[PDB]
Amino acid sequence: DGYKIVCYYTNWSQYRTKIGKFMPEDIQPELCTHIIFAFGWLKKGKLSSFESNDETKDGKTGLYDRINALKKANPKLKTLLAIGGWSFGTQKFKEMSATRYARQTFIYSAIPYLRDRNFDGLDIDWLYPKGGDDKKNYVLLLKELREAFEAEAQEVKKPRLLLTAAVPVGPDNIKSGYDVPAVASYLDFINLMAYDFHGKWERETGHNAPLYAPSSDSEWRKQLSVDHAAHLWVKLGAPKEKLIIGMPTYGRTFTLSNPNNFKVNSPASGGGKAGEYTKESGFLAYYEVCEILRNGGAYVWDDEMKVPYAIHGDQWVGFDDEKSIRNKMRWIKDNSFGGAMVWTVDMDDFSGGVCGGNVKYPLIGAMREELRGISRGKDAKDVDWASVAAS
Ligand SMILES: CC(=O)N[C@@H]1[C@@H](O)[C@H](O[C@@H]2O[C@H](CO)[C@@H](O[C@@H]3O[C@H](CO)[C@@H](O[C@@H]4O[C@H](CO)[C@@H](O[C@@H]5O[C@H](CO)[C@@H](O[C@@H]6O[C@H](CO)[C@@H](O)[C@H](O)[C@H]6NC(C)=O)[C@H](O)[C@H]5NC(C)=O)[C@H](O)[C@H]4NC(C)=O)[C@H](O)[C@H]3NC(C)=O)[C@H](O)[C@H]2NC(C)=O)[C@@H](CO)O[C@H]1O
Repeated sequence: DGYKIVCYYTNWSQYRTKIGKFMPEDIQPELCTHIIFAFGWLKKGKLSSFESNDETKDGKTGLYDRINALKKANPKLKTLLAIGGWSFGTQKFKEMSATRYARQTFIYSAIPYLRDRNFDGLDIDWLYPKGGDDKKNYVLLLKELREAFEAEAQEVKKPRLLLTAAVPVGPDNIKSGYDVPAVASYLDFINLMAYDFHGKWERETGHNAPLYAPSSDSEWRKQLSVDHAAHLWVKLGAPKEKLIIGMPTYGRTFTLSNPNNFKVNSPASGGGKAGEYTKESGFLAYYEVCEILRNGGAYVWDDEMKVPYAIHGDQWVGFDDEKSIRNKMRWIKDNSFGGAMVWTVDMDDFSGGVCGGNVKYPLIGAMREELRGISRGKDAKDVDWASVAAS
């Protein structure tokens, strides 16, 4: 194939208002190599629909089909259905993976659920397995998924269902839940969630996803970087080419205790203000940060972490822009990784009119440029935030 651009689509972006309202049709069919639908759900231990909107029933197409319709314009595109995520909790996953009967019950529900809806594979987003029991059962679930997927592919003579998983970057989390060598052997590839290294759960300011940890940081702290985390999965037994490194189209926000101290690892009095469209304190969509910059926000590039943050009053945002991204893509190329994962496709300037470069998908578009050599076309150019906004 080459390098992968795996984009996560979220079915709750449909509920956003004005510039943030996102429908599947807002995805260019050749933007990504894989689209992962977030999320499916679990019910009675079986793969089920999150809510009716995703399913098509009344002769009105649901979100599943509206997504998978993208494969008509681009046959080479692959779609997966992801189950889990944060809001899903762990308890249901523990119970599903507990016994072989519990697992197989899930597995044999999943395969027809996926085929009947024209999905090409399955993404397991259990956050996270924890303890020695989960560590074993997590592996068992992946193994038995792989086995069955394989068997089915041969019986029905179709290309095999893909099996993937989103996995964490917190060293603690990893050690405690993931038999990495085996976990990787059964997955087709690995979505490394190289983000949420820092957030409103901390009394300090920190970047959502630095490539390298600052000098300001503590040595134990220094472990928190996209570079350390990724190399840590290779060290534990993961194949380089199965690692798809996560890239955030969102930023984690803070409120400065004192707006005069706006440097990274400054004291913060809690999370930053909610975005107007995302409506959740502690983060903003990249297009929501563009608005801040284009309305008096100051921009700062941290040449240590190779990522930027922005400030407006006592509001502090760590994010990724085209400069931050590209540098990362080169990093991927350099370390020979599988490609890029993107959380999310719906929080990039998908419309083209917000950040101001008049280019749809400036970020993921730049990932596809660097990794797969496909121009954003025309004369589109990175917005040069430095000059554009105050310091
Ligand atoms: C005690 C202490 O100090 N502990 C520290 C420890 O916490 C630190 O470690 C860090 O911890 C934090 C939280 O404790 C971790 O944060 C979680 O990180 C995971 C990834 O590992 C995130 O999950 C994936 O990433 C995306 C991005 O967040 C997730 O997207 C979220 O998904 C949820 C639901 O799935 C969305 O909820 C939706 O909210 C909207 C808005 O209101 C609502 O309308 C929707 O209805 C609702 N969803 C539904 C289904 O209804 C949420 O919006 C979205 N976030 C977005 C879009 O920005 C997604 O779940 C995961 N992706 C895939 C793929 O599965 C998780 O979100 C995140 N949680 C929180 C609360 O932040 C962090 O990962 C962890 N990092 C590290 C490095 O450890 C450590 C380090 O400082 O120190 C300890 O001391």
